[PDB]
Amino acid sequence: SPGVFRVAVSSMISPLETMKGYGPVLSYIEQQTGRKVELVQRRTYREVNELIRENKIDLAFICTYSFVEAELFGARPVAVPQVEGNPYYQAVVITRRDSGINSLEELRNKRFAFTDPMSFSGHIALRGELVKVDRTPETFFASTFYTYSHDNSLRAVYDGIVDGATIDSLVFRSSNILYPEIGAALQVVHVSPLVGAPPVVVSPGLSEEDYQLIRRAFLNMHNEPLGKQALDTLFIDRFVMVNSGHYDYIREIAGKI
Repeated sequence: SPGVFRVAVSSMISPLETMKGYGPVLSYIEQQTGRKVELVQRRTYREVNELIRENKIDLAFICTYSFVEAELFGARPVAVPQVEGNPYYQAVVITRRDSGINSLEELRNKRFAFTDPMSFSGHIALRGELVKVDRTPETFFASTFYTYSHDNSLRAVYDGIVDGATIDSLVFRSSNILYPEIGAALQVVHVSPLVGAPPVVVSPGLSEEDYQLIRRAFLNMHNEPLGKQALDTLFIDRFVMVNSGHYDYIREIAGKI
């Protein structure tokens, strides 16, 4: 009798390994709710946000900028991940060490990779920064491309297809371990201000009781056997309460457009 519980995620973070990564947390949500869980994947964060707006899903793992837009149509924050190292989050701008392009400023009239249009670390951080010099990516760079992948943006800089890219600090860190030939060739030439971890949200339609039940389940996940397995599989220490202030920098550059 309980209705299906739908969880939306981006298909482009871990191609071919998304159900592999999320499977245990979907099983945890089934244990805590008694509802069958369906994983809903989309290539773009615009598509995921429209599913949230239309109440076509219950819960979504969205990126930070997606969250700023989603809150304005009544998406409610559940919790934020705390990752091993209890890290901080920023956009890093990367070039090749051998490019002779040693600053964000020197990428004027150069080729640049973004990820998703609705990504902070993959797009909006750079668009926001360029307002300071009365420019947009289109009027600052020779050309831009949306790769829809932090890893593919990284690869495009490595292969000399673009001169620079903006990507997630955590993805750069993780990629430098996995791919050391690529790591060795790349340099961070600019870092953005710090912002909060990407929040988990529920759709505006979900009941107050369902919201409270799911929030409790996330905030208590690290104390449950199935929850610990879910956290280990996503390489997350635990989920903690959202601090709205952590996204105020994103809200401010969003307003300057």
